[PDB]
Amino acid sequence: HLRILFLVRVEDGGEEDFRTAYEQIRWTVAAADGHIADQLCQSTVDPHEWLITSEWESAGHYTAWARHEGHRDLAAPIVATTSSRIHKPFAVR
Amino acid sequence: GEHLRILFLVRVEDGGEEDFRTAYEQIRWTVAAADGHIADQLCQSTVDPHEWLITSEWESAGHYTAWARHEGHRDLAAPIVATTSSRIHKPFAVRS
Repeated sequence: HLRILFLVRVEDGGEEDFRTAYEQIRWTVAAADGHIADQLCQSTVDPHEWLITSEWESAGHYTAWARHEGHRDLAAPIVATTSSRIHKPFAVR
Repeated sequence: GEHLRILFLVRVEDGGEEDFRTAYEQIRWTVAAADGHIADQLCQSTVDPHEWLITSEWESAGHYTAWARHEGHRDLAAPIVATTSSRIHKPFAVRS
């Protein structure tokens, strides 16, 4: 299994639009072959730091989803609502 | 009301994986019946093999805090502390 950490920074007042951006992504991964779970989280220490994390049957299932059409209006709102974006892949042990 | 997701991002030096995997099991034992503890997961970076992730989910931040603020708990990150060269503990509230 693959666990993705998508770590971002959201600027003041950006919660509403960032959450909407997450929900639109969530819509498309709920239907994705091999999607196991995903969550949107906010740091309890620095409220600017947020996490989108998901779990997949394999890295190949994630890549299939990422390589699907329509992500133009999925990535654009993420860029517009975040000031920093880090992607970290992990294998579940 | 919102669940808490903890990210424990650690680095394990060459030769240390076996003792680290033992430490992960010997913290699962200590939270196995902790009020509000939901689940734990162990992950390893597929980019840098030295980077590992322990992630845990709790019913609420207050549940996790009551388990942490109790006295016999700092003798427990210590096996993780004693098997890793650096550590970063990041707690998150689950928003959706």
